[PDB]
Amino acid sequence: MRLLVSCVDSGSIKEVLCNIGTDTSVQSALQPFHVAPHLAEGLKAYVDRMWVISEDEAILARNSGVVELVKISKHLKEPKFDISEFEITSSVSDLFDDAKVDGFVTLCPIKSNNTFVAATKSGLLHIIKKGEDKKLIKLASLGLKAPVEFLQLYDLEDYIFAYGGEENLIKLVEIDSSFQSLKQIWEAKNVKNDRLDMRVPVWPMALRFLEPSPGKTEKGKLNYQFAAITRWSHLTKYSTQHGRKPFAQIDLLPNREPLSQMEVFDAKGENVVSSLGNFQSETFNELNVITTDYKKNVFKFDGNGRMLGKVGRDDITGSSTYIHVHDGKYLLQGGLDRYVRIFDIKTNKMLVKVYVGSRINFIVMLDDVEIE
Repeated sequence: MRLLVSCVDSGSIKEVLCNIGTDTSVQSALQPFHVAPHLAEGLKAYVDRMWVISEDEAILARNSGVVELVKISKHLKEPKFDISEFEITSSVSDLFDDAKVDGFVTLCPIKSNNTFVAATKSGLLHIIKKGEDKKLIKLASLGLKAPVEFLQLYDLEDYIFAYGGEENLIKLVEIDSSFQSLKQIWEAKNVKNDRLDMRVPVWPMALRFLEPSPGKTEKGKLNYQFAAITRWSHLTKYSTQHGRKPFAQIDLLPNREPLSQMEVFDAKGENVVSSLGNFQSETFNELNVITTDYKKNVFKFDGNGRMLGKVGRDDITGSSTYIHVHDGKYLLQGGLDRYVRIFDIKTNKMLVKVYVGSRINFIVMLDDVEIE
């Protein structure tokens, strides 16, 4: 299989080529065929996010406040296989507002489009297009309420997106197709005080949409369903037909153990999500998510908050900075302990473990082809 790993320590991207069963910590196991650095820009400009447009092209968003267009080419290496080369063809810069530490939380297509969104923690929503001259051009920079932990586009209809942050209630926003204007259409409410009559803090960290609620729907209310993971160990479930308060807020771990990330998954490894990771279902009872704490654990929960078991419990020793469910059956994992890992979703089995010599914050799987 072919992976790209964002190595923050060198501000670079490494291509990793290895077969299933690879484990660089066990010398008797399979070892990688190829690891090489690319586009090293230093700790001052490490990659925040990537999005692969095709096998020939990708787009990067760097912690220097720069979005780059990348051309990917293949070369025969001189056990036969090709290796990649990367050339930056266009870029857009000064996309941060540290004065309002900034970073890119979202980098994904808006919809034939050539148009992408790039959202910052400082509450900037940049719209960037690959024009006919094949150059990147910024179409707009819309302002949101800071701070922003996440921005999730809605791509499941049966443009709309949700965003939120520290003491920044979840908001649904409608943006015009000109990208020059947006309108807030919904804001969540906090839940009641707890058993000790104390205010429940608000800190949504990640959100995934579900399909609209079924049955007959009331006029005057939207019909959007979504679930969110909070920084206070909550699983919050929303249905706008019910109201602005969540219809359920569930404590996932004791003592409000902080959490980040939310990856939808099916227990048998089926691909049940949209291109942006939204759950293609209308029932919360089928929802399962993967999340991480700031210690070393990777947790799996069902829609009711039951812990379904940990991933790499005995192998992961550092905080899992990045997780991603790829095409239903793969879990990409990388974090502070500097090993890039691939797990099987259904069997929970670790398929790949490769030391990359740097902290990891993003991984993409270009293909899963075995090399022979």
